[PDB]
Amino acid sequence: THSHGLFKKLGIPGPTPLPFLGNILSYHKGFCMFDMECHKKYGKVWGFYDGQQPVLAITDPDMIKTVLVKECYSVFTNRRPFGPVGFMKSAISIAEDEEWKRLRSLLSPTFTSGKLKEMVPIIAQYGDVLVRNLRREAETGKPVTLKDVFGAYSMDVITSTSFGVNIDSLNNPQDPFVENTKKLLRFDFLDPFFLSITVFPFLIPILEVLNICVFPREVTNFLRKSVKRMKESRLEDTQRVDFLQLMIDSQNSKALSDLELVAQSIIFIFAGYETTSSVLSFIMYELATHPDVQQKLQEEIDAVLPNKAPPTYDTVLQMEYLDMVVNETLRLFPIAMRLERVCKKDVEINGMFIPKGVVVMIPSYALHRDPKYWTEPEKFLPERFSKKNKDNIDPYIYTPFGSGPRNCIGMRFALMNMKLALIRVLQNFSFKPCKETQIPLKLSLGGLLQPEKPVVLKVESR
Ligand code: HEM
Ligand SMILES: O=C(Nc1ccccc1CCCl)Nc1cc(C(F)(F)F)ccc1-n1ccnc1
Repeated sequence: THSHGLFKKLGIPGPTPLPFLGNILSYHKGFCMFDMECHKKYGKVWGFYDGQQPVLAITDPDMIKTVLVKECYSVFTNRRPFGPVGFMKSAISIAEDEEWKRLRSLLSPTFTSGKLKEMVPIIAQYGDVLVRNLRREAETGKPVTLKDVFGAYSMDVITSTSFGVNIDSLNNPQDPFVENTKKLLRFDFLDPFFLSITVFPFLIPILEVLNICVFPREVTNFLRKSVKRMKESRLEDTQRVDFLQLMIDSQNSKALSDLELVAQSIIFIFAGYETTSSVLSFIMYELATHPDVQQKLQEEIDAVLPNKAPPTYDTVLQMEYLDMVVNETLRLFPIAMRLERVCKKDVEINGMFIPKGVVVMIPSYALHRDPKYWTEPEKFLPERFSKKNKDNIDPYIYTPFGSGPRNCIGMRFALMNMKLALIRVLQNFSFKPCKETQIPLKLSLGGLLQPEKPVVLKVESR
């Protein structure tokens, strides 16, 4: 069709697109399976069409460095719009160019290393709440689904970190916070909705005037109201480690508005709830099928925290094997699966002409299992991230949190949150593979990096 011969004139290989659909039919295997096959059959640079949208893939470490870091403010500044956003266009994940840069500056100090340390005692409380709910799950003598136990944990962490709500979601699934926020699940970009708007981007402005938000409108307006109360409450109840409080005090001394305040608060829930629980589920699956890793990690946790001591910001950064377990799991399962930037002008990178409007993509999943940089990619070997080999890995091939000024702003919080859970659970429980566990864990064929069957493991007390 119109914009389907763009990669032909540039001499770029790629699967031949069909009219009106591009290469969306190749998504039947999923985003990750399609990327790895394209890397095999086309090399280092290829392209395809998400409907009429041309998507160029790059794997050269210097080319990835130029897109994400070097030429970021100039050319590759924003991501591809994904659907009707509504009032959430003021979200840092969705804001573009000047709005994003102002929003990121107004939100960067919220994620300081010092501000993270002040949150450790609060996140530590629900690790004990996690163990209690895990104890009854282990005494029943039946396998436990990790997504629910971790999903209850991440919900408890997000509510207590974003706001002052302290709850036990696993035992009290009726609080209005836990009810609505449980519907903030990841976007399956290969579902009937997102596939249609990817093929039909002209429908996105139509859905906006219909006030059809991509986020559940009930959750958004409820959170828009809940924040308004808590704000007024803390005002007429002046007494704080809260993402809300860290943004309210910064509102005093461009500026952050009240609706922009709510949008970022919702982002942290959406970015934190299903994302953290998935990775924690992925980590524990690998610890069960590789008990040697689970053993050396339990020993190191006891070595740094004797008598099942409470973790600390200083002690968490001390355990070297725990960081290796998390890093390797993220390599095998980078839940982003992809990094995208919109080319805002005609620019040439590393001897490649990139026309305006093309979506440049970094296939994180395809790079993490590409043999050219990893030996035995399909095997779970945490020793790749030992101190000696930690310097022999190219940071622009292994990008679980992205790179450049638009990387994951909550990287340290997410790593701290997951490790605080792993420390408190491993030093009290051991995870054994039961019968229902899928020994060859199959990944979904959709737009999410989640397991095919929910991960169920046997839990026992030490
Ligand atoms: C293991 C957990 C997590 C992983 C693997 C992860 C991964 C990512 C990735 C790959 C990106 C895109 C970066 C890129 O485009 O270069 C991103 C963006 C982002 N993440 Fe996360 N993330 C995690 C947890 C979190 C948490 C807990 C928060 C809450 C504070 C968060 C907040 C954000 C935000 C706000 C952005 C947008 C940053 C920007 O556009 O300027 N993430 N994350
Ligand atoms: O940007 C990303 N990448 C990413 C990262 C992990 C998994 C999936 C993906 C999307 C590619 Cl399937 N996720 C994301 C998106 C939004 C919203 F789209 F709503 F703006 C809001 C928040 C986040 N988030 C989640 C975790 N960390 C940031």
